[PDB]
Amino acid sequence: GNEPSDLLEAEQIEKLAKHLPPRTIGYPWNLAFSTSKHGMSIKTLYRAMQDQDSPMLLVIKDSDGQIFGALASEPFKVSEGFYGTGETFLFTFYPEFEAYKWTGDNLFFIKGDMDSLAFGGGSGEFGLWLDGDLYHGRNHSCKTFGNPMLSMKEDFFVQDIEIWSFE
Repeated sequence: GNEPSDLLEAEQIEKLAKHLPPRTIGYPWNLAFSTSKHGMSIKTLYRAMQDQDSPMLLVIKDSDGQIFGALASEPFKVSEGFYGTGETFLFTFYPEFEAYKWTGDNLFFIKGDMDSLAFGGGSGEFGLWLDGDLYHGRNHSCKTFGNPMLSMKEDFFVQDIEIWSFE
């Protein structure tokens, strides 16, 4: 619903808001899914994405308290191959806020299966990856977004996730 974040501070919201797609102008943030409210199975996440028509802002707070994530061009789904468009981007607040937009290098934006959700593929590590219990994650530099590692180390553990929609 239209409700506060439990993860993001006011100034963090404002930095994210400045990067949201023009198509979201005029829409309030809606909490579409949170691990706190809804649980940690990826199947629950995919269920929450059914029947939605909005880009989705995935916000991860890791066990070190760091915040990073992705703006996905469409609702998360299970896919045979990659999906999404160059509206998709990665972001981090560590060591300071920065959004990593599509670089034009490749089209491997988002990939979903029952065991994982990932961003920025094509060769080597994904830019951002989460397991099917929304608990173990990985992140790495990738060509799709031209990001460095988002968090402190390659592996992270999720403390909380929120997904925000805008329709």
